[PDB]
Amino acid sequence: SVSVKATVTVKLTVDDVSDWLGKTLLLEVVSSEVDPKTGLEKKPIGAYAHRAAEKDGEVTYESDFVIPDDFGEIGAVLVQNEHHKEMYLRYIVLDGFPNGPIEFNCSSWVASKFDDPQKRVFFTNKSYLPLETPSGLKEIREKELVTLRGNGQGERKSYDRIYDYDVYDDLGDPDSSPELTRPVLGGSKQYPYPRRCRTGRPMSKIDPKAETRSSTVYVPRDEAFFSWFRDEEFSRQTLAGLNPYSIQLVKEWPLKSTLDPKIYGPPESAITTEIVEREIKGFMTVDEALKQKKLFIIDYHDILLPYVSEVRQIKGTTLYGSRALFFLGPDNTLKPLAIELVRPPMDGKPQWKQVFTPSWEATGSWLWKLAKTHFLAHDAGYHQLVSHWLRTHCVTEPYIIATNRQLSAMHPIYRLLHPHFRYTMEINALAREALINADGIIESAFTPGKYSTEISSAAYGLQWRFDTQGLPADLISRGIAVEDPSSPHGLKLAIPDYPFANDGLLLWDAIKEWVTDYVNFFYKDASMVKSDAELQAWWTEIRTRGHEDKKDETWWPDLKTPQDLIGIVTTMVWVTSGHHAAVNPNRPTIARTNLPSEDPTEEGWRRFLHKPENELLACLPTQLQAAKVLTVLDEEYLGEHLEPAWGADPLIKAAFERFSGRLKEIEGIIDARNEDKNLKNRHGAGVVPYELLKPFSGVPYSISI
Amino acid sequence: KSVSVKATVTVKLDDVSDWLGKTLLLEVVSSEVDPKTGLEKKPIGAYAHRAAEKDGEVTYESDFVIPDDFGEIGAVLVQNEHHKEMYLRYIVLDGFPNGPIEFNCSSWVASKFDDPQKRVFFTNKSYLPLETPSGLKEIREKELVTLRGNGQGERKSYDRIYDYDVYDDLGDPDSSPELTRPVLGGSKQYPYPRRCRTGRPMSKIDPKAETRSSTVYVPRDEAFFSWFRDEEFSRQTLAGLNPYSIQLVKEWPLKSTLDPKIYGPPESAITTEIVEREIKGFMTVDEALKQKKLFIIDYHDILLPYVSEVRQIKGTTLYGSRALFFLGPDNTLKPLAIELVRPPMDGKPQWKQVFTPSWEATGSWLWKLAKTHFLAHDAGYHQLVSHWLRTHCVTEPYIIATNRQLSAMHPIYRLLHPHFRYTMEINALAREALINADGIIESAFTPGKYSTEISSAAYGLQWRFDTQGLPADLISRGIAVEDPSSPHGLKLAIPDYPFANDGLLLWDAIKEWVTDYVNFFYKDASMVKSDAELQAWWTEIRTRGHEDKKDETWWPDLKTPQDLIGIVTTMVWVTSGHHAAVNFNRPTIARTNLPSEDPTEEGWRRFLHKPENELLACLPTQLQAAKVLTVLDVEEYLGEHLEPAWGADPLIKAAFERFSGRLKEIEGIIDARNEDKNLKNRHGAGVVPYELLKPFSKGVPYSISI
Ligand SMILES: [Fe+3]
Ligand SMILES: [Fe+3]
Repeated sequence: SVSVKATVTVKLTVDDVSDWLGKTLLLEVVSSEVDPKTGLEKKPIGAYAHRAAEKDGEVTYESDFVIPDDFGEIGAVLVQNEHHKEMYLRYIVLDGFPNGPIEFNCSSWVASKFDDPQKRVFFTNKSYLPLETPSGLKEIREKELVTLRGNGQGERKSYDRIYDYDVYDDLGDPDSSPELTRPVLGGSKQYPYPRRCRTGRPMSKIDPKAETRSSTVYVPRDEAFFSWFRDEEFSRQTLAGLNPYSIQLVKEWPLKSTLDPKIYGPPESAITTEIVEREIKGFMTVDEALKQKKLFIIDYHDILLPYVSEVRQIKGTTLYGSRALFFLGPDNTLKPLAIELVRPPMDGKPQWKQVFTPSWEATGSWLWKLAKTHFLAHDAGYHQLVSHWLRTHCVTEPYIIATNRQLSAMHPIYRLLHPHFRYTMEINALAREALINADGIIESAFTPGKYSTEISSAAYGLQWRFDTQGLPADLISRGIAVEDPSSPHGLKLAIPDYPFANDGLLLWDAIKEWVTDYVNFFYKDASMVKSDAELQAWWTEIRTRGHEDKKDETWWPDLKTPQDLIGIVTTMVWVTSGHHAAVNPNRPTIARTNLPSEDPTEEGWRRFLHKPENELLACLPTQLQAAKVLTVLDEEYLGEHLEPAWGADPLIKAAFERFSGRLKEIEGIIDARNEDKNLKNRHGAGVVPYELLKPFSGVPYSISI
Repeated sequence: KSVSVKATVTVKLDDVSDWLGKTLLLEVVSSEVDPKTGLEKKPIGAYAHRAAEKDGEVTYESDFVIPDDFGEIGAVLVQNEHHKEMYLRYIVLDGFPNGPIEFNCSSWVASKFDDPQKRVFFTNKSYLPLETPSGLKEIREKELVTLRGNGQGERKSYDRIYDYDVYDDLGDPDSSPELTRPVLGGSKQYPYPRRCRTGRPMSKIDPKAETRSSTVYVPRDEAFFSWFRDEEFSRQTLAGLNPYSIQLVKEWPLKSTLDPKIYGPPESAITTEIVEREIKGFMTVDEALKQKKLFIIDYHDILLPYVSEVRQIKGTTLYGSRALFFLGPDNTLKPLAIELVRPPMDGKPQWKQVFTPSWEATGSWLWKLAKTHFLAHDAGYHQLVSHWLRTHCVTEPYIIATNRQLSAMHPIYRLLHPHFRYTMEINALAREALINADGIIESAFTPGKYSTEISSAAYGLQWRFDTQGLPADLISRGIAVEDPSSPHGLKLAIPDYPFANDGLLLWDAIKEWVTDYVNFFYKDASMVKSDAELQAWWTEIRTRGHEDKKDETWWPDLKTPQDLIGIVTTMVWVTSGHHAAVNFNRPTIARTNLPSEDPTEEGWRRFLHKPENELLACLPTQLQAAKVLTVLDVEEYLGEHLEPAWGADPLIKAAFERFSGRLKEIEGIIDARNEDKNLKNRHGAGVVPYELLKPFSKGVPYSISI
């Protein structure tokens, strides 16, 4: 009774002799309603689609069939690829109804039926919680989730769309040499770690706990593709550089190591009140500075000192546990006070510990430059492995796996999360292949060498917790902020001109208001959150499987109210857009020689005095290592593009326009801040404007690099 | 009977035919007059003949006969028979029962067609005028008369005539009225030391200007970015090429002496508050003053009167400037502040700002730009005052008076002579191409065409003979106080001060050599006062060579041996020690104003966006640096060579050996100091060892030789 033309749009990219001629695709429409007489699903109705037109890398397939006028609203379309090669389906359009066309967004590779004979399903752009699902779609919605989970076994093939978890047992290459054997990260008290996508390749015969290496790493198919010589620029970079996440408030004094003195030597810092007051007493005493929150620190001592011994056995690198202390001065800019470098007892020698400060005599000033060199190598490694790799790439992949395993593609929270997870799993597979692997790029150019990835595991174990990954909680956790209802964004900042925090809190508020509007459209109260079985499964799986090694921690948010959900989703989206943008180049990634003042010989010391430039070049990365890191630095912006389903709900579309507008407003706010003579951490002679968090030239919406 | 004398003249390498065919007339002159008449004895000699040649040397030989009653030979006469001059090294007389007699010559002897007058050379024995052997008294006087000339005529290249004139030869008003320069010397407005008279025509355009020439006469025998680092900026005030400017801060707050009716408020903008922000973790400002921990390089009052006119020159600017330093507990200097001042001009108020090391980008860049201006000022002052004025320029009048008034036979002439070598010729070259209108200095230094005038201002306002000796200079600047129990009898407020520490070693060694030498010839005050040559010498220095200061009461008296030792030790220090320390890099000009001086919105924005571009626009151009560094690219040393008269006298020779040994000692002391980890102003990471005053090679020459 109803004639329907189905049009499929396919994108071109570069056994086929026996392709079924003129029957490339089988298309079947699915009714939204069960047969009201029996309660069972109606049979899908369909026909084959043949090639119809090619224009500029785009191919049309057409199918013509008849549907009874009581079939019901079409809520989904089933597709089978009859030919031997996969095809990329853009979208499907159903013409011929009196209600106008229906678009189905596909954006998917459809495997050859000879690789996978299961039919693919595409739902309309209308989104539903599970209990609100039209009765004709309930079982196919569930069956599709089952398909994406797979069954936990098998070597994953390129055409698979199977999402599941496995530990990091694929970074070493014991089959090439035992020297390339690396510990498994994940599944143990000593090496806790987020899980990654399961690949299922055979385990190695030389190292049984290792998964064999491969030149191709599976992801589910649709996931595939010297300024610091200036003390004031060294300091400003802690607030507006690429690693704005390390600086924290000094509360205790004197500074004291938490490590075991019986293994690590005296725990008390060598930074004294006398050293600091010689520098700042023209403004205030140390006691006043502590009370008035003017002392700030980047403290890598306790995390790095337990690795010093192992790392020092590696030719061409060294290590110290380090601290960098800063005074917040009268222009609200940071002044470097001191750098402390510590070697623990090793090789019959006691703990070695020295403090370096800015200096107006030549030797002290050269030791200061070398001290900054070591500290900057530590901060470069911490930035790359923790601020960047761990806290964006690594911890996010389990969220992506869980999203595809437990949230239907027609679930509203799936469609909110979806664009913020694009390209990450593939980038992460590339990182396991060539960045964080044994003798990969990090190990060969960074201070910790083969111990680098283990250090990210220690940072995960000791420090990572979901509830401080949102920007307010992170600032609060570091002593930079306290809650204050009057103050802008509800936060009083001890560092008021903190370009990363200032611009980030604008982005954070806009994202949160968008997530709030979006959640409130679909979840009207707590009972709708509590009764969402896909949502509950998703959050339970993230904690108990994706982050299994921390599943018993008490800091995991509950998921019982719309506000709980808003908090979880805002955190995830912030991480994939703003956090990642803020951590994406003069700094050394490795310091290859010890300080000249570390157990000097008479003639080693004299060589340093005679040619300290040579000592600096011996410490700095080789021009090859630097050329390695730099050359290794290899879509649309946040707020530019509507997802098909957002644009289909008029209220969701309106919320997105308000989001886009706030982002544009923030662009103008940031541009004005970069012109403000009072914001000396972003405006000043030679000071590059702070634009890392500026929308629209730009903030990406996902971790794509 | 009689004695057979073999006279041998050694000559260093005119047309060939005259060269080989003509020779010399050599005569010997008795030391004593005829004892029966008081009359001079006629000299005796004969014409020479070529005897030997080797290694660039020709030897002429004269053989003649002398009466046995002739007496001791006190001189030889030489008459060149070539029609070209000839350089005589030394003369030896053989055949006397007592042995050879050597006469040192070291003198060009003119062609007889230029000057037919015979040349006289005295033996190596030295005499005060009253001790001159009777046969030599007249010739000793006649020689001085010859060397003075008559004050007239254009001097020619074969002349041996020493006399004075003003610096009226630096401009070129025969090219442009813009190349006119004021006469330096002889007026209240432009006091200056005199220079050697050349006697060329005066300009018809500018009648007070001597006409320019490509050849300048001298008497014939006179002719031949580290500071980006604050720690090196401040260390160079003590161990760099201009260690002469730093002074103790005496008054607080700082205040100009210039008339406020013309130059604006005199109070410095450097305040207690600014300094206390930097040093309170060490001590209060009040205690830093009381404990002599605050030091300054203060060019404000000498430079401020030139600022208005220098700023009218395209491509440069000027401020009056001060740089303030704090001596910390490791006895290293921390720079505190730079003050830059513009006087009221163009109906605008005095502009005055202070710059300090800073904890934020804009203040840090402004500090670097202010360092750039002050360093250009320090460079100009070093070049024009510490170097040109205080060594070259004030010394030339001593050289003129020495030749006009001290006999070549006089012991003090023979003490001074090596320390005066090459200076007159170099100074001539400077008048020709360095301090002349549109010369190297005017073209590459901040003051432009006002550069030489500023050296005249420094001479008129600051130069005094009695503070040119090193102890007096350090006491004058507040660096030292007299203290019997301290080394050299001076307690230094900057104890690690490489120039001063090393310089005081040199000073004492020179002073005891001069003391030994003077005491050999002047046994009491009566011998100093009755020395008519020495008195005329000192009178000519004060009333002619330094005529514009003739009335100052700080001129040393010259009545006692100790007066003479003071005077000569000062002169020798200046020609050797002082010159070595400032001669053997920084910008010489800063071409644009500080960005913070009357900024416009767009000018300020440009500076913020590209400060490195602003630095380059301020710094010297590549040509200006080339001219300087190419010119700045251009003999034996102190304690190395005995003068002939010094070797001739056993006690003086012994005194020189002690002098030489002390200098060798001082070398080892200085090498030890450059390895002392406690002496952070000369030893440290990347610190070049301080060797400018190290005897026996950067080398202490005995004279201002370059
Ligand atoms: Fe990344
Ligand atoms: Fe010189």
